[PDB]
Amino acid sequence: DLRLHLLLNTSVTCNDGSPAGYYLKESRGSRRWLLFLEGGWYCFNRENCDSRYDTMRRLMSSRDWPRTRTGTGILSSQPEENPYWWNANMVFIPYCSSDVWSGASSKSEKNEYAFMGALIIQEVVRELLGRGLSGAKVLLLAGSSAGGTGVLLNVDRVAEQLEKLGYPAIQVRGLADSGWFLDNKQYRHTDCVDTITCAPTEAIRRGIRYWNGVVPERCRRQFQEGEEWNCFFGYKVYPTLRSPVFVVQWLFDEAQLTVDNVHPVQEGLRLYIQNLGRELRHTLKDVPASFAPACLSHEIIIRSHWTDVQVKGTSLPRALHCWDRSLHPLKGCPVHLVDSCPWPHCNPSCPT
Ligand SMILES: c1cc2c(cc1CNC[C@H]1CCCO1)OCO2
Ligand SMILES: c1cc2c(cc1CNC[C@H]1CCCO1)OCO2
Ligand SMILES: *[C@@H]1O[C@H](CO)[C@@H](O)[C@H](O)[C@H]1NC(C)=O
Repeated sequence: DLRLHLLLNTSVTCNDGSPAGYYLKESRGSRRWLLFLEGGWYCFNRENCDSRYDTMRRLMSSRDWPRTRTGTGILSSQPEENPYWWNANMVFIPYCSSDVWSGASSKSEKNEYAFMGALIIQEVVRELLGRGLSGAKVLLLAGSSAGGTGVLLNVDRVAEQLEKLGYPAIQVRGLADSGWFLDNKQYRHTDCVDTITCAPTEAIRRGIRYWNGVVPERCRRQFQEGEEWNCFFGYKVYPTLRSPVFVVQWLFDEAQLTVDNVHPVQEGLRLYIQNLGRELRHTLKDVPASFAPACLSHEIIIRSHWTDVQVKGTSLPRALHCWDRSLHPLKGCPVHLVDSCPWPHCNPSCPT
C-alpha cells in the first residue's frame, strides 16, 4: 500500500482548488525512485470541464481520494509481479489537473478552474527531497496515456530543477507508456465545434491557451509562438530532449484509433489500419529504447499482468532491465523492440 500525502504548499491545487498530492511507499534500503503520472484524457473549455466535474471528479479534485492505494505492475513491491524495480521507492501522482500535465494557471477571478499539472510535478519533487529523495541515484519519471505524454513534456524540467537545487548527481530518466500519438489523417472527419468532434491538434491548441500550458524549452524555440501544440506529439518533442527516455507504445493503440474516428473489415479500413502500424513503426525507427508490440490495447505498465507480453521473445520488464544495464550493445539483452507484423494480435502474447 502507498499512503496519501497532500501537498504542504496549499497554493498548488487540483482543478477545483483542493490540494494536490501524492501516494508514497518508501524503501529505505534503495536509492531508486519511481514517480508515476496517472492519465485520463483532458478538458479544454468551460463546458467540457463542467461535465468532467460531474462524472469524473476524482480527476479534478482530491476531496474524495482514499488514504491508501495498492501498487500494481511496475508499482508493485513483489518481485513476482514486478521483476524490474520491486525494491524501489514508489510514488503515484494522481492526475487532477485535466491539462496533460502542462498547466501553470491558478483559479482566480477570471479562471473558474486551476490547471497546475506542471507545477504539481515540481512541488512533489520538492517535498520528496525532504523524505529521502535527496539520497537518490536514479529518478525514473513514468506515466501512462495522458501521463505518458506528461513524461515527455516534463522530464527535462525535473532534471533542470534538481540541478538548480544542488543535486546534479541524481540521474533523471523518463518512461512514457501509451503517450506517443500521431497527428495523422483521420479515417472519418469532423470539424471542431464541440468536445467529441475536435481532433487532438485543434483541442490541444485551444487547451494550451485555456491552461496557460508549458512545453519544453528547446521544442518551444523550434516551433515558436502559436505552434506549441506540436510539442504534445512524441515524434516531434522527443528529438529535443536531453534525458534518457524509454518509449512504450502499442502499434494499434485504442486511444489513437478513437481520435482517428475508427471503431467485418473491408479494404479501405484494412489499408488504414495497416498504414497506422507502418507510420508508428517508422517514427520509432531511431528511438534506441522502445517497446512496441502489434496489439490493439491501451496502457500497460501498472497492469498486474504486464509481464506477459513479449516482442521477439523479450518481456517489457526484461527490456527495462536491459536499459538499466546500458546506462551504466548487450548480448541477449535488447533495449529496442518493435514488432514488424502488420495486423493487431499478429503477436500471440497480446493481452486478451
Ligand atoms: C467550488 C468551486 C469550484 C469548483 C467546485 C466547488 C465545490 N467545492 C469543492 C471543494 C469541496 C471539497 C474540496 O473543494 O470547481 C471550480 O470552482
Ligand atoms: C491524450 C493526450 C494527447 C493526445 C491524445 C490523447 C488521447 N486522449 C483523447 C482520447 C481519450 C479517450 C477518448 O479521447 O494528443 C497528444 O496529446
Ligand atoms: C508554492 O507553490 C507556488 C507555485 O509554484 C510557488 O510560487 C511558491 O513559491 C511555493 N511556496 C513554497 C513555500 O514553496
